[PDB]
Amino acid sequence: AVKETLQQMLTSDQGKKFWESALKDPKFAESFAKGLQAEHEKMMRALMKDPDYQALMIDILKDPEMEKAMVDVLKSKEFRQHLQKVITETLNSPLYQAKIQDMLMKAAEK
Amino acid sequence: LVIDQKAVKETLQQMLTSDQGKKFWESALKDPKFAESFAKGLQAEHEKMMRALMKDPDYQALMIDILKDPEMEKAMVDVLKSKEFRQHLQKVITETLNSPLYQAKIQDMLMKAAEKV
Amino acid sequence: VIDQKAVKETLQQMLTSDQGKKFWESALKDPKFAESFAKGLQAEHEKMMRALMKDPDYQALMIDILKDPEMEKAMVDVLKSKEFRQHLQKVITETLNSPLYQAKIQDMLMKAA
Repeated sequence: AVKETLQQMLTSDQGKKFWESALKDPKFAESFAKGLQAEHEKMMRALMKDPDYQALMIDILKDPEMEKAMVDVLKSKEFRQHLQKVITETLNSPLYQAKIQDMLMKAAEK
Repeated sequence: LVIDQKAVKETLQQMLTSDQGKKFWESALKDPKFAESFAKGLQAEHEKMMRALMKDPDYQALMIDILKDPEMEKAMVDVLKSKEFRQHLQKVITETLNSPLYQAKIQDMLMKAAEKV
Repeated sequence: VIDQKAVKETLQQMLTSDQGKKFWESALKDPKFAESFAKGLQAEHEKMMRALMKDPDYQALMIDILKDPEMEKAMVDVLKSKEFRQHLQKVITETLNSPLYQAKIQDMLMKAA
């Protein structure tokens, strides 16, 4: 008897419309989430190693907010030493210094 | 209601907690509107999970691996070469060339170019 | 049996029980069930991750991650790439060929005369 009623209540588009309503109540949803939590966490860790999920995360990480956070680290005082180092190396190349010399000869020429 | 409290709990311990329950969820979640509703109800707890994972050093280490992907290296390279970042790069380059060391080297290089020219 | 209040309250008790947890443990071991769960929830998961990046509390965590020694090293290694070194030569050349700098160079020349 009871198997009949709950059959047309939690099984097809009925159940599909039933869960939609029950989960609008955040206490029901909290209890639903609680039973799933451990397994949801395990899956979210596991997906970090899957290439299709990595492609989603890579997309997310190119968001303007992450680009801004990256640019702030790059522009930080702590990171300035690293930028100076490659600038110093670039200027200290004898090949590059030859090009600077060419330009200084052209300025002295005029 | 004792006899019918038993029927309901036993029914739903079979319905939504065995083979039957599993099949329902597997189809419904392919419907992108029911998945929206479902994620919506669960959004609060999902946010808690993702925030907590970002504080977890094991999870952080996995995120670092993805940030080190060649695709993210390419993204960073583009940022470094952007017209935006160019102005900061110019400031660092300008402060270097303007330093007394480089001012001296350039003045020295320049007197050579003039001593030959 | 009021389809709502009553049963909802029963199923609510069952959803945080150990048998509820055992349902999710067993369901999510079936790869097809896991795939449908993951791909089904994907759109909203993305929205959650992008939205969270707009929160200063969460920005602090991503900043902590980017300042990790391993990330610092990766970022420095990118600075050292041929490609970045070539960009950097170009920016230096443009700054040296600048009217500002060309003018100091001519100020150095006359000053030596």
